[PDB]
Amino acid sequence: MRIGHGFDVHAFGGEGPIIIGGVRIPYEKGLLAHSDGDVALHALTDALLGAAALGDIGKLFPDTDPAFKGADSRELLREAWRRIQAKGYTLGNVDVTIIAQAPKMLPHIPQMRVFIAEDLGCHMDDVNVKATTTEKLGFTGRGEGIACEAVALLI
Amino acid sequence: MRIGHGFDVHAFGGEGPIIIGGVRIPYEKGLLAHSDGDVALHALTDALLGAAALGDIGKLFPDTDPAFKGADSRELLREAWRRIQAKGYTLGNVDVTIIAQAPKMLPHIPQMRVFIAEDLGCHMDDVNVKATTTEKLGFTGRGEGIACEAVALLI
Amino acid sequence: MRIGHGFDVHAFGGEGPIIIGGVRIPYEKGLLAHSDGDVALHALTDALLGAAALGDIGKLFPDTDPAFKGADSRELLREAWRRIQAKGYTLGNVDVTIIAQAPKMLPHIPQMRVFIAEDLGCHMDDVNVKATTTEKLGFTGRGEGIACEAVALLI
Ligand SMILES: C[C@](O)(CO)[C@H](O)COP(=O)(O)OP(=O)(O)OC[C@H]1O[C@@H](n2ccc(N)nc2=O)[C@H](O)[C@@H]1O
Ligand SMILES: C[C@](O)(CO)[C@H](O)COP(=O)(O)OP(=O)(O)OC[C@H]1O[C@@H](n2ccc(N)nc2=O)[C@H](O)[C@@H]1O
Ligand SMILES: C[C@](O)(CO)[C@H](O)COP(=O)(O)OP(=O)(O)OC[C@H]1O[C@@H](n2ccc(N)nc2=O)[C@H](O)[C@@H]1O
Ligand SMILES: [Zn+2]
Ligand SMILES: [Zn+2]
Ligand SMILES: [Zn+2]
Repeated sequence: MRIGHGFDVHAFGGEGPIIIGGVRIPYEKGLLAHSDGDVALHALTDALLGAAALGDIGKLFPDTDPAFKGADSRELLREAWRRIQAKGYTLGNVDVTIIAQAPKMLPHIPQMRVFIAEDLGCHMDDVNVKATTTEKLGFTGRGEGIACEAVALLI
Repeated sequence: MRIGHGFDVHAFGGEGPIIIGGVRIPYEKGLLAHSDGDVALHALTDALLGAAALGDIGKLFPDTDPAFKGADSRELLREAWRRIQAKGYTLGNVDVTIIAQAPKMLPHIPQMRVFIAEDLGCHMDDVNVKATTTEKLGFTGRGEGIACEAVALLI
Repeated sequence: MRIGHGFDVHAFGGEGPIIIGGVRIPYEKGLLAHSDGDVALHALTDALLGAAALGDIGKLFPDTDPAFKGADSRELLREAWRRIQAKGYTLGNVDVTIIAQAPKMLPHIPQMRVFIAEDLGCHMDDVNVKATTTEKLGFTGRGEGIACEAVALLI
C-alpha cells in the first residue's frame, strides 16, 4: 500500500459557473485556468500520481502544451489513472477536501463522487469529498480563489 | 485500511482562552465559532469521517443546527467515532498538525493526546499532534486565526 | 502501517540560492531560517516523526538550540529517521508537495529524490516530490515565502 498527497489552487475570474469534481456548480464568478480549472480533480490526480510515484499532473500533461487548453480534468484524471494502473496499482481509496468560502459544495458532492468513482472505476464507497471555508480568512476567505487538498491510498 | 484527510480554520475573536485538542490554552484573544471552535478536533474529525467515507463534520452536525451552539468538539468527535466504528472501522492512527504562529502549543500536546486517545479509545501511541508557525506569513502568520490539518488511517 | 503528515513554511529573505529537498536551487532571494530553511525536508521530517508518533522536528531539534543554527536539514532528517527506525519502523513511502510560485522546482526533483532516498535508505521509487503554485494568490502567490506539505507511510 502506498499513500499520496495532492494540493491545488485556482483564482476566480470571469463569469461562472465553476467546474469542481466534475460538477458544474453555478457561481457569480468562474475559475481562471489552462484546463477547466477543476481544483478538486487536479488535487485528486496529484495524490494518485503521487502515491504511484509518477510525479504530478504538470509532469504528465504540461501546463504549456496547447492541447490541454480547456482540457476536461476528468480526462486527465482517467489517463493518470490508466498509467497508474499499468504501473501495477489498484485503488485503495481517496479523500478530497475542498477549501472554499463559497460556493456551497455540499449539494454537489454526491454527483462529484459519482463522477470520480466512475473515472477511477471503484465504488463510491472508496471515494469521499468534503468541504470547508477558511472563515473569511485568506485568499480563500476573501473569495479570491479556491484551494483543495487530497489524499489517496493505492494497493 | 483507509486513509482520511481533514482541514480547518477559525478566526481569533474576543477574549481568551482557546480550546485546541481539548486543552484550554490561555491566550490574549479567543476563537470565533458556533461550537467551541476547536480547530484541531474539527480537523481530526473530518479526517476520520473522511477515511470512513461518511463525509464531514458539517454533514453529521450542521453548523446551523442550534444544539451545536457552544458544542464540546470532543462530543462531536466521540459521536463521529461511534458512527465510524458502527460502520465497521477500527483506528489505525491519527496525526494532527496545528498551524499557528501563537500560542505555543508544545506544552499542551501531551494533554491533547490524552484527551484524543480517550475519545478514540486507543493508546496515545496511535495519536500524534505537532505544531508549526507559518513564519509571520499569512492569516496565521498575522495572528488572524489558527488552521489545522490532520490525517487518519482506519482499519 | 502508520500514516504521518507534515507541513512547513519559510519566508524569503536575503540573497539566493535556496535549498529545497537538499538541492541548491538558484533564486533571486533566499530563505530565512535557523537551519538551512529546507521547507521540503522539514515538512518531510515531521511527516515521518508524525507517523512514528515521535512528535515533530522542533521537539527533537529545538529551534532555539544554537547547534542547529545553519544545520543541514538532511542531517536532521537522517537523525529523525535513525530514531524512527530504532522505534521499530521501516519506510513505506513518502510524498512531498512543494507549494511555491517560483522558483521552478521541476528540474531539481530527480536530484531531490536521490538525496531523500539516500537519507532514508530506500529506493527512489518509495519517494515522490511534486510542486504547485497557488496562482499568484496568498503569501506564496505573492512570492513572500514557500510552503510545503508531505505525507509518509511507515511499516
Ligand atoms: C492540468 C494542467 O493545467 C495542464 O492542462 C497542469 O498539468 C497543472 O496545472 P495547475 O493545476 O494550474 O498547476 P501549476 O501550479 O500551474 O503547476 C504545474 C507544474 O509546475 C511545476 N512547478 C510548479 C510550481 C513551482 N514553484 N515549481 C514547479 O516546478 C510542477 O512540477 C507542476 O507539475
Ligand atoms: C462542528 C460545527 O461547527 C457545528 O457545530 C460544524 O459541523 C463545522 O463547522 P466549521 O469547522 O466552522 O466548518 P465550516 O467551514 O463552517 O463548514 C461546514 C460545512 O459546510 C460545507 N461547505 C463548506 C464550505 C464550502 N465552500 N462549501 C460547503 O458546502 C461542508 O460540506 C461542511 O460540512
Ligand atoms: C529544524 C529547526 O529549524 C531547528 O534547527 C526546528 O526544529 C523547526 O523549525 P521550523 O521549521 O522553522 O518550525 P517552527 O514554525 O519555527 O516551530 C517549531 C516548534 O514550535 C512548536 N510550535 C510551533 C508553533 C506554535 N503555534 N506552537 C508551537 O508549540 C512546535 O511544537 C514545533 O516543534
Ligand atoms: Zn490546477
Ligand atoms: Zn471548525
Ligand atoms: Zn522549517
